[PDB]
Amino acid sequence: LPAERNPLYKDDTLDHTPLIPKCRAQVIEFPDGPATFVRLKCTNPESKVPHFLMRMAKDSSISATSMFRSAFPKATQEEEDLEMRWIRDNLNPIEDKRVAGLWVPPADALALAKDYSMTPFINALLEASST
Repeated sequence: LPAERNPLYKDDTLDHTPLIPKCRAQVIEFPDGPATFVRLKCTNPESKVPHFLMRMAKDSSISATSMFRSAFPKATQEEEDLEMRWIRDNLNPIEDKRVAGLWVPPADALALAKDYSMTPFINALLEASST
């Protein structure tokens, strides 16, 4: 697992609460029906490259793929697949063929957030309302 992690997650001390509001809800129409997502724009303060972390409204599946691509910006395609396939072999990801990436329940998301030094951003995501 990379350790060149994004400087926005330097301090893991931060109180999660100020980040709750800048989460935004967005509905996307799928063939099986509309689905609600909660996003939180996270910006690399040095490169100023932004990324969303997203959470499905129903059952709170958080995209582990987006967490990873936000935590370690200089990651490689192989660095992704190692930590990705490590989640299939060590965590309980969901199986949703209609979305891209790997999505995990809140237990697995709060774990990876300690791995990634970004739990302040994930409780914010898990605690924001989809109205």
